[PDB]
Amino acid sequence: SANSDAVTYAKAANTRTAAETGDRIEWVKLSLAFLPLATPVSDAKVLTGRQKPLTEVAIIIAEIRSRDGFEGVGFSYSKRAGGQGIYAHAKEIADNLLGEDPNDIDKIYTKLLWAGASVGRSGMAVQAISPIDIALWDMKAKRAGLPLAKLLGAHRDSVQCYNTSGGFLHTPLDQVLKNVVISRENGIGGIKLKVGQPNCAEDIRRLTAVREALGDEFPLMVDANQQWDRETAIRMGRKMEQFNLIWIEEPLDAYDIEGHAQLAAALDTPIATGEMLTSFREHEQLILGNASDFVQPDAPRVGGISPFLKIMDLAAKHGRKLAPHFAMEVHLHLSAAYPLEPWLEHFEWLNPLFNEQLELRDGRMWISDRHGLGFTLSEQARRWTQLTCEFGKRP
Amino acid sequence: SANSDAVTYAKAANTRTAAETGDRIEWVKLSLAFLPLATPVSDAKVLTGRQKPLTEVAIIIAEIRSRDGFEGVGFSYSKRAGGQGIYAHAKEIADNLLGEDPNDIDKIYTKLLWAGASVGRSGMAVQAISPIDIALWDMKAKRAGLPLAKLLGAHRDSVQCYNTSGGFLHTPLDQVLKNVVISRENGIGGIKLKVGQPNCAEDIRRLTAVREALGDEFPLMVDANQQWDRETAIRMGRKMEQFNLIWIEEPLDAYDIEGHAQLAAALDTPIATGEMLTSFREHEQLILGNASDFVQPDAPRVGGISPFLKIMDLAAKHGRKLAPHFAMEVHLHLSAAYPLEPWLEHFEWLNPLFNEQLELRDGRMWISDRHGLGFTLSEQARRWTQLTCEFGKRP
Ligand SMILES: O=C(O)[C@H](O)[C@@H](O)[C@@H](O)C(=O)NO
Ligand SMILES: O=C(O)[C@H](O)[C@@H](O)[C@@H](O)C(=O)NO
Ligand SMILES: [Mg+2]
Ligand SMILES: [Mg+2]
Repeated sequence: SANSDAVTYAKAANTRTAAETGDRIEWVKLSLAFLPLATPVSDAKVLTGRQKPLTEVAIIIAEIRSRDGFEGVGFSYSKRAGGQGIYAHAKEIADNLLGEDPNDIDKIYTKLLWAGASVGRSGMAVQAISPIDIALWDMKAKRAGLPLAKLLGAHRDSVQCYNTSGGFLHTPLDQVLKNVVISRENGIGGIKLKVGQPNCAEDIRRLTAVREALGDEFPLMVDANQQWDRETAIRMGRKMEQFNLIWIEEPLDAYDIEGHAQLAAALDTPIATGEMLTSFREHEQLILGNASDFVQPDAPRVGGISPFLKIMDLAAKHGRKLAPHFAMEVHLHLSAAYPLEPWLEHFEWLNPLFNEQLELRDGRMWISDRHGLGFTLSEQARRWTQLTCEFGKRP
Repeated sequence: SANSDAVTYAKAANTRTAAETGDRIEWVKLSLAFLPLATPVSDAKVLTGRQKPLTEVAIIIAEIRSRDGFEGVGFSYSKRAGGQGIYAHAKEIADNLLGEDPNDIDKIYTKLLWAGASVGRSGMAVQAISPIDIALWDMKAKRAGLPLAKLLGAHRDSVQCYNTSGGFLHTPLDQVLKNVVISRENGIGGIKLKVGQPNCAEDIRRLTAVREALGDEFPLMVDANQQWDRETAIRMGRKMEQFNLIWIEEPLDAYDIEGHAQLAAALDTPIATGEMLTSFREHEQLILGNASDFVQPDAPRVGGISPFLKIMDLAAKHGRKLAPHFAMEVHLHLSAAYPLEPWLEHFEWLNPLFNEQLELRDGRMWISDRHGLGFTLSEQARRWTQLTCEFGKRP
C-alpha cells in the first residue's frame, strides 16, 4: 500500500553509502612551463605603448590521479606576468586535494577557495584553481568514457573556427595576406584581424585589403584589444559597417561596461568582449549591462570549467552568442555544449604541448572520440617545464 | 616552435570523431501506472472545496536502452488529472529518441520540444519530457559508474529530511501526534503540518499541539497549499512567529508573486513556494520577484533534471535555500548537489514502485552507492501499470 491512516517508513536493505565507496585523490603534480614564441607578438596594446611584445606563454599544468585508477589533466596560462603567481598559489593549496572524492568538483572548488580566502574569489587565485578544476572535469569525462563535450552534453559535433595568430600588428600587410591564404587553404572558417593602432587609417587600409582578398562572404572579424577611446570606437565602428564583420572585439577597456553597451546599441555590427575578465561575477556585470552581442569567456582566466559553465548559462539566458577566447583545446568542448551557434578561436601556439592535434576541416574544428579533453602531455611540455612539485603518492 | 612569422596548422593523426563513435538509443518503453492510496488524502485544497480527496497518483515511466548496453529509467507523475495527457504526449514524441546519442541530453530535449512545438515549453508537454530527461541523466550517471549526485557533483552525502505524509488535514489531531512520534522514532529530521483550512483557529490549535509535542527545537514547518488570501496570510503569519517554523509554505496562490514577496519581507519566518510551477521561466518570475526564502522546484513538474539544474543555479545566485517538492527518489540527488544546506521532503507513497529503499537516519536521508538514481522498477510497478508502449528494439 502506498499509504495508511498513520505514516510508515521503508528500511534500506543496503545502507552501503556513496560516501564510503567513492573514489579518492591520492596524487597531484603541478608544473609551470613556458611556451617560447620565436616571433615576438604585438597586438594594439604594444603599439600604444601599454605593453612590450609577447615572447612566451606561461602554462600551469595540473595532473591528478585517483585511488581507483583514474587520471585527469588540465591547465591555465598567463600571457606576460602572472604565471609565477598562479603556479605558486596552486602549489600552496594543492595538498587540500588529497583524500577528496574527485567527483565533487564544486565541493572541492569551495574548499580551495576557503584555503585561500585571503586572496579572493576572482583573478589569479581562481586561475590557480583552473588547472585543477579542469583536470577534475577531464577525469570525470574519462571515468564515463566520453569526450568532455559529451559528458557536458553537446549541441554540435564540431564548431566554426577562425584564426587569430595570422592577423597581428607586428605582421606586415603583405604577410597578413599570405597568412589568410595559408589559413583558408587549411580549412579555417574565418579570419580575425588585429586593429586599434594609433594610425587609424592604416588599420582601415589593412582591413579593406583583407576583405578584398577574402571576398564578400568569408567570415571576418576585428580585435582592438581595448585600445580605442569611446570617440574613436564609434568613429571606427561606423566606418567598418561596410565590411560586414562578424564582430568588433574589445573596442574599449574591458571594464567600460556602458561604453561597450553604447557601441553595441549604436552599431548593427556585433560587439564582442570579455576575454580579460577573471570570474563569473565580472562577466555577470558586463552581461547585466548589455555590454556585448558576443560573450567571450576564457575558462583558464575565470577559474576553470565550473565557473565557465555558469557564465555560459547566463549568456544564453540573455540571448548572447558565445566565442570563447584562446585555449581551443578546452573551449572546443565548452562551445560544443553551448545552445546557440558559437565560434572557436585558433592559435597554433599550444600544439607542441600535446601529442594529439585537433582536426580542422571545412571551416570547423571537429571533436575527436578521445576521452575528456582528448589530449596527453608531450615530451616537449616536459622539456619546457621550469618548476614542478608533487603531493601524495602515485596509485 | 609555438609560432612563426606566418601561420601554421597542426594535422590530426586520428580524425576518428565523437559523432561516429558515440552510443545510440535503440529502445524506449513508456508506462502509465497508478499508485493507489488506501487512505484518501486531503490538504487545505480539499477543505476549501477547490478539489476532491486524492485517491491515487499517476506515474509516467520511461525506460531507455542504448546500443552499447546502457539503460536509464526516469519518471514524472500527476496528482489528480494530468497523467493521461503526460503519457499520451510522451507516447506521441518518444520515437524521436531512436538513433540519438543519449549523452546529448539538451540536444535531445530541444528536439523533443520542436517535435511538440505547438503545445508549448511549460506545463504538461515538458512533464512528458521529464521521464525521458531523467532517464537519460540516470543513464549517464550509470555510464560513469556513479550515483547521480556524484555525477552532478555533491556538496553533502546526505540531506536533512522532513515528513509531510503524516500531517494532512484529513487526519485527526490525535493521529497526527501519533504520526509525529512514529516519524521521529524512525529518524525523521523534521515535521511539516498542513494548514490553511477555513477554520483558522483549528489550525492554530493543531499547530500549537504539534510544537508542544515536539519540543522547542525540532524542525517544524507548515503548508497552506495556496489556501489563504493576503489578509489571512499575514494574520496567520504574525501568529505563527512564536512557533519558530523553518518555513510557511504556499501561503498564497502559486502565482501571487507580489503577495509572497510581501509576506517574505514582512515576516522573519521564512516563506517557501514553487512546487506548482511547471518550468524554469515560471520559477524565474518568482525568484526575480523575491517571492520566497526557500525555492521549491519539482523536477518532474518543471520538465526534468535539466531545467531543474538551471533553477537551482538561479536560486543559489539569489541566495535562496532549496527544498524540492515530493519525488525524494530524484530530489535526493539534486539537493545533494545544491551549494546551500537544503531540505528533502518525505512521503512513503512511492516506496512500492522500487526494489530499493532509501536509508533515513539521524534526521537525514543518505545517498546510497547505487548508480544513477539508484532504483530499479519493482514487480508492483508493473502490476500497477495500466498502459504501455515501446519503440525500437531491445539491444
Ligand atoms: O598578444 C597578446 O597579448 C595576446 O596574443 C592577445 O592578443 C590574445 O590573447 C587575444 O586577445 N586574442 O583574441
Ligand atoms: O494532496 C495533495 O494534493 C498533495 O499530496 C499535496 O498536498 C503535496 O503535493 C504537497 O503540497 N506537499 O508538499
Ligand atoms: Mg581578443
Ligand atoms: Mg507543499
